[PDB]
Amino acid sequence: ASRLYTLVLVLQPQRVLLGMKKRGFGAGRWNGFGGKVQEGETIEDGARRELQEESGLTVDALHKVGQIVFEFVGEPELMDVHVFCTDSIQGTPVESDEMRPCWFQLDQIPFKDMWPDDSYWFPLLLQKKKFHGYFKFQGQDTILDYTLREVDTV
Repeated sequence: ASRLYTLVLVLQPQRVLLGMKKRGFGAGRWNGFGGKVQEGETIEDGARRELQEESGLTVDALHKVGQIVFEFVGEPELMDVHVFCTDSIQGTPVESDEMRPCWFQLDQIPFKDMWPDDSYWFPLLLQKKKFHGYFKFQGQDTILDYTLREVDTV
């Protein structure tokens, strides 16, 4: 029914790292770093791998902060997105043809140029909350319906 994805937010006390994707799913929006989990890889190892592949950063310590299921009406496959945070990174963000990382101060997060669900759950991530979410989209711009709940265990 659902396909596993990861999403990693590099969140420091006064700034967050976002990446502008060049092509494919979500091109032209700022987002965290992530993608599909591979065969024989754990969700957390997938999250670490996608952070390096897309940002050039090395993370050791990840922690789980959320699980969000996305439905696109007319598309059979649900996206089961496992969301992680770190403050604890090595390396310099790498701009590549696929991805342009930038730091944002926490009061200048570019919500109008992000997926619209981020306006709902990012405020929970910034206050160190953990959450379970479901968003039903019509195409890439319109949230038809959603649920979002804070939890003590992701």
